[PDB]
Amino acid sequence: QALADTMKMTWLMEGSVNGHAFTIEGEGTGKPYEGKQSGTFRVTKGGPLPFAFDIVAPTLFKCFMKYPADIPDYFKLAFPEGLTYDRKIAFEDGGCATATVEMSLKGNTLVHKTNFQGGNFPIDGPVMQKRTLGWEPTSEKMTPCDGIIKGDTIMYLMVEGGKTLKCRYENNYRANKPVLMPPSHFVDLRLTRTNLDKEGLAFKLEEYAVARVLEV
Amino acid sequence: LADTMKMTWLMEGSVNGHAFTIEGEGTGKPYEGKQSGTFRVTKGGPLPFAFDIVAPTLFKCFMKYPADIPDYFKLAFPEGLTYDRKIAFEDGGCATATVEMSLKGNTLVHKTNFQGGNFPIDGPVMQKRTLGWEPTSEKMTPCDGIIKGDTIMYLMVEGGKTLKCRYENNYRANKPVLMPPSHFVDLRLTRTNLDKEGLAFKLEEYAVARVLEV
Repeated sequence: QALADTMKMTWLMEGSVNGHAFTIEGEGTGKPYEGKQSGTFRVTKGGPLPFAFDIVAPTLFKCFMKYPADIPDYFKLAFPEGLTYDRKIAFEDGGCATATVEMSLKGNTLVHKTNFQGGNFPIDGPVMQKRTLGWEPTSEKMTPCDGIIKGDTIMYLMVEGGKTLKCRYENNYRANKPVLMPPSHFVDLRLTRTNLDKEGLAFKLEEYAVARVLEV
Repeated sequence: LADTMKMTWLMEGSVNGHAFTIEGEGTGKPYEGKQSGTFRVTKGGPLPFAFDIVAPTLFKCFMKYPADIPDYFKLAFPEGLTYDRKIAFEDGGCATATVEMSLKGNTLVHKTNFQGGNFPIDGPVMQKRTLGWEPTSEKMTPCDGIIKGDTIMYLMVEGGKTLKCRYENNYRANKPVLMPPSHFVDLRLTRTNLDKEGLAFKLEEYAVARVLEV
């Protein structure tokens, strides 16, 4: 196994949203084969953020998924060499972002590095007014194509006052020269945000993700 | 709805300025989530575009639901349900459709107006190089008495290629009904050609609901 039953992780995310630069650093622990992970994050530059931390939380780790033995796990098979992915994030109100993530392995630690560029968020929208309340669970479609996995998801961001904001993710997960691909499948996931202060400089995230094929 | 129902379809529209009409008749088992129909292009045929782009718009009351999840689409009957749909292909082809589903005796009546445009002249849709839709799962999200349907579906293309499509659906029951929680509906839609000219087709679908266990 390139990945052990328990792994440590680190995150470094740099970017800008509506021209506001920021840096987030994190450390965590996860169980790759159980599909569980958690981490503690700090906004080390540009905090308190003028935008909802929720917009970067799903971009803060695809090798943490529970797969049945009869479905190849592209994200773990990518290790030890690692995986890089690009991501398009599009909200229904015109807010958008593009991110590039590199996942690498250093001993017992999985290293996650991201550059996140966001723009066109409405000034009075829930993201810039920080009126969000975490993401509703959803299912990511995983479609193999030309040695990459295309991830496609519709995810709703919860908003204060019983409202929601729809978001579409288009992900392209690229391992180096893969020779085994899974069939098309889905990965169900729940991402929970825990605030660690009142100011918005520290957060904890937890995720559970599990793969399945449709029975149709 | 009875265990077995008859259905009729009337779809009128235009794609890249080309007008067409499709009529169909079929039978299904609403509670088993199974349906099939035979379709004929009665005006504007042979179509200059792939029949596959209208096939997912040709019937939400045919879904297998477990007893502990309310079935919005069946609870909408006998009053019926109307929905709007946005269809967006990754190459810029797009369509908007409005579907009215009604009940008249033992027959479910499906009426659609489908407007499509901006399909690339050399793309798989206008070159009729498609091979049916890959199965997928539709997200169903209740919102103020309606169900928002959201799906990413891949259309198979000759030569081992695909064309991604996004559907954004708004299902509106004609009378308020008990609402389900957010869930997904897995489905497989199969097309079978009934002729060589492209005037007749058979479609079949199996759809089954699931709540996530996360």
